[PDB]
Amino acid sequence: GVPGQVDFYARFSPSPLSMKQFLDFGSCEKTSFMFLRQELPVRLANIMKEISLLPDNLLRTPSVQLVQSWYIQSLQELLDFKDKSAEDAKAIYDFTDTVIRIRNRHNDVIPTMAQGVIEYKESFDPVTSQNVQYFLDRFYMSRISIRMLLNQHSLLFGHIGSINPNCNVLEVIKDGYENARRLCDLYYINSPELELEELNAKSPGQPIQVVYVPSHLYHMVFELFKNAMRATMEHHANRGVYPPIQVHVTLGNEDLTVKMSDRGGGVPLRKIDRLFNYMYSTAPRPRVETSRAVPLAGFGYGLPISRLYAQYFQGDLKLYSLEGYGTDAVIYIKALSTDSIERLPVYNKAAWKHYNTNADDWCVP
Amino acid sequence: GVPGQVDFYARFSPSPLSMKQFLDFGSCEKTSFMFLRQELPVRLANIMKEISLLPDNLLRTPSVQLVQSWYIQSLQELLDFKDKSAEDAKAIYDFTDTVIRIRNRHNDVIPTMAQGVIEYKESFDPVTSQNVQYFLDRFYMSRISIRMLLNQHSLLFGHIGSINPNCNVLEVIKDGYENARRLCDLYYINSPELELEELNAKSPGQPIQVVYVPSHLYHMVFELFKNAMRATMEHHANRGVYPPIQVHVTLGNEDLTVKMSDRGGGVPLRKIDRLFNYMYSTAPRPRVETSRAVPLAGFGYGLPISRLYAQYFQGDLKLYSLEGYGTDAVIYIKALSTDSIERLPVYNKAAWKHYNTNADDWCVP
Ligand SMILES: [K+]
Ligand SMILES: [K+]
Repeated sequence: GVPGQVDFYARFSPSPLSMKQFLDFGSCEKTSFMFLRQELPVRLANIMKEISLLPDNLLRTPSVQLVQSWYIQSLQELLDFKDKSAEDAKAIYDFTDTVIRIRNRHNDVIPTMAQGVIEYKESFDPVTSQNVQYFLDRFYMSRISIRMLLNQHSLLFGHIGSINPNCNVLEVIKDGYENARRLCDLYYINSPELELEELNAKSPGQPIQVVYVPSHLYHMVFELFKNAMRATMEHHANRGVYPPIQVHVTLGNEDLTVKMSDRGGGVPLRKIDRLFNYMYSTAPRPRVETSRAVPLAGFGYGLPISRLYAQYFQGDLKLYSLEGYGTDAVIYIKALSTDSIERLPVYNKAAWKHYNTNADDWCVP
Repeated sequence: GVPGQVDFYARFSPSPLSMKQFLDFGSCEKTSFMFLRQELPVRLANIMKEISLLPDNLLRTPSVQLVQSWYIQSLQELLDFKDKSAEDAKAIYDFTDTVIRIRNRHNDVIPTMAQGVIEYKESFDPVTSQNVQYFLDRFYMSRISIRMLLNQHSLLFGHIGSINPNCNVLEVIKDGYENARRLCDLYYINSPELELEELNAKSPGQPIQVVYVPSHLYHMVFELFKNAMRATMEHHANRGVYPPIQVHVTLGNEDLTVKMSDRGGGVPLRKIDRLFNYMYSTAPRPRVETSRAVPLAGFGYGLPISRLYAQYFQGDLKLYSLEGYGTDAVIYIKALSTDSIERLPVYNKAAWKHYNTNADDWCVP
């Protein structure tokens, strides 16, 4: 029934698009329909197979069950169009209406899945916890890709969709800074200043722009600023003098890089990857019923999701920290829209084996 | 015959020692004998199995054949002692003489193996080239461990051996700098200055010392200085004004970190790992018959081997670069001798499968 549909579409591989293709298209509703009536079921079905491989106590949570029920409903609604005619205009219109409805239904997928993990952790493992980390990177990257497709179609047929062909990088950074700073001031009653430096090596003294999704770049920098500010305010709390956060932006031949440096006291190498681990960073949401300021770290996986945003278009986000001193966080983005290609998970025997496999070739410490 | 001996000892796992154990021992010749007459054959045999799995055209090179013949001879010499009595003093003395002879025989193992790779590359693949990278990290880490054991026994029975319980970090750094600078001046007729900063967070204003092998730390910093200087001199060659190399040393609760920052123009993320790839960085040795200065990059795998030295005692060495601007290289060393444990490769079914195995669970870009 539903298993059959899921199995049919999960056999296919998702088809990644480049940023250039997203843009080239946006700057024909029927062409989009033709692509999406296959691609959306494919992307939904591939990730739904891995939802089914979760630890039973996680899968059974009401939050995960709800997310799964959304996916099942959206899959079914999309599959109503497989036999319809590209040339029948109502079919087109209802596809567009169905894209909008799904987009709304799935609006809160990220925090709902995160609440699922809280419910799991709250009520109940180190073995299957590797399975949880593997799944959530893939589930959230999948969701980022699905949301991209839904946003493009909805914006175009309901700036090129959500893509800005001339994204002003330093402007987005300063927006990130100001909104993070506001939260810092609310929690710590003080905040570090920003020192911002740029180098357009590609062509010196010219504005730094790239083809990008500004909200993706904003999410990354806003989350890193929160992380930098927290460490700085907690580290220097005794002194009452707070070193600024230093941001250096470089546009190279191939890489746009954003380095964010703080003097927040750092983290030893053994622990620093914890910032990207879902289970370690799984914390209950603050209660609504308080006027007490919201902390700069906690619920909602800002950092692991920031890194997924960077990697989604073949970029990356790396942290390195000097324990006792401070931390540098580096966002790497492809300078060229032709190098910016969707990074998409696929369900197959290799994915399955990852849930179902585990002496090493190095000695144990 | 020889296969039998190798197979017997390769069944065992090497036994990693902590820096504390190396030191605790050094600060009884018979105890060392008891340990080493088993451990050295074990370490030799485990790596000899992987030499046999090399691509045939690499294994067949005269350099690899020579290295392999050294290992076979040393294994045989060590195995002459298995039945001898810990209490018979000649047995002890000849073991010590045999340790010294092997140490000398194996003095040039690193460049001889590297010449093997030149011969292979010179005379003849992308598939087996992953096998080459896997092998050489393991072979060279193995060799680092074998040399450590031989040095300790030879120094003690022929500073605690080669270990300095109070290694003066900034002193070693400045030695590294001055020797790199000398080579820079010879090649580029100019060199960047050093700006050195330290923070003993653990106890402020006190000298930074750790229990360490100073020659290991020297190798790492000297190689990184060469790398930083090359990039700086090539990048700013038109300007004729050379930004200094900035070194920040931090001692934290757990990590000693050495950050080395240059303004050498950086490398895009796609390419930066090439600096650790044996096949990419395999270049013919300069000829002896010239007075022309030796380049700061080239033969002998300074960088991948520096990283092995860091990882050998549970540290690490990482590079991150901002393309168009410059690069930070970070050495991480365990501050505590009890956390400093040998990282040793072991031959078993998992190692073998690595030579003999290769759809992905992510989409192809
Ligand atoms: K599939
Ligand atoms: K073994």
